[PDB]
Amino acid sequence: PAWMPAYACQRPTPLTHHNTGLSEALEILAEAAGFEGSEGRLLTFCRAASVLKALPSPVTTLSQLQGLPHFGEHSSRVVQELLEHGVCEEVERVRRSERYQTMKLFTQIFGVGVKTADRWYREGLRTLDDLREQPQKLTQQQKAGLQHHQDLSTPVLRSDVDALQQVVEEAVGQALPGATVTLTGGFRRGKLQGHDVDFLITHPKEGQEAGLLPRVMCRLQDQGLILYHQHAFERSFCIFRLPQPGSWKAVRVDLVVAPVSQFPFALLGWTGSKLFQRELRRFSRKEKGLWLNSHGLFDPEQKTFFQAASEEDIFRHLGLEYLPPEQRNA
DNA sequence: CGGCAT
DNA sequence: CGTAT
DNA sequence: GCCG
Ligand SMILES: [Cl-]
Ligand SMILES: [Mg+2]
Ligand SMILES: [Mg+2]
Ligand code: NA
Repeated sequence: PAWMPAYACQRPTPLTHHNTGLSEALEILAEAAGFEGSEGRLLTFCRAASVLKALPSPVTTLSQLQGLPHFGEHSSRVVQELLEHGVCEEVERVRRSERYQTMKLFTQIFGVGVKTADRWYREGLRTLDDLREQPQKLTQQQKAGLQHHQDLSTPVLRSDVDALQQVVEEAVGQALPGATVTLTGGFRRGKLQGHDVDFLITHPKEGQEAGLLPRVMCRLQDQGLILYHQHAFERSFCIFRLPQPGSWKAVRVDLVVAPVSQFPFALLGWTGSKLFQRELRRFSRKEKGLWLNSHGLFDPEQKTFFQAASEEDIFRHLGLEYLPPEQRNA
């Protein structure tokens, strides 16, 4: 064989695709590689999983892997075992291991990453109750993640997104007339559920947005909508108290402010997927010699920033065919 | 051999 | 270290 | 783990 470019940003990856079983197995090995501190192996297994999501048809025979980027001996053997037996011994040993299950449990807590989870694992901790019994080990961010863990493990749905966008738009409009709110993240790519809601805030007049996020946060906090926040800043990783009929649930919400000159770059970065953006930035630097992030696209020879009005402008400047958000699900 | 996004 | 995609 |  199939047509397959080597970078995920060069090919469409739709929301609904084939080979979910094969990709899920490779993503288990990627996660486990991360848990052992091998970010390179994580990245290869993620890239190989992503290739399968971009294929036109189900992989049913090993020969369909011929020539595909990021498939070598190890990834091919995993697929071969799945095709020949319906299960991969390595994947089953990993996913049934105490180490994997505990690291997954701990790293899923807001405020805990691999290095913290591994330190706790090496100290003999295994359950969330173990962490509660030792609160001296916890940052304030981790305490919030642990307190609200049950709600934060519940998928966020589109009905939640619509309610949250309304309250964020109200606070933003009270904080700065003319400011706008754009849904980004997975929901902009067409996902039906998520672990959080991501919003990008700007104003059409450059500079007006300076100092906006503390004003938005204060207005949300005064409506009783904020369970946790990190506190001059431009990103806020919040836990909202989202009203529900007769009750409420905690929801993770990310808010990001950008000046309008940077909006297309911030929109592109925060729409994702994570792998899509890593691959796009790798492409930009390695193939074009340009440095990309959510603030801009920098030419380090001329020492200039590319002025973009749209995501389409950024793709075109990089020599890439434009992909809409729903084809960025790498 | 070292990179692997910013 | 953690967080965003 | 794969590849530039
Ligand atoms: Cl979905
Ligand atoms: Mg999200
Ligand atoms: Mg987010
Ligand atoms: Na975490």
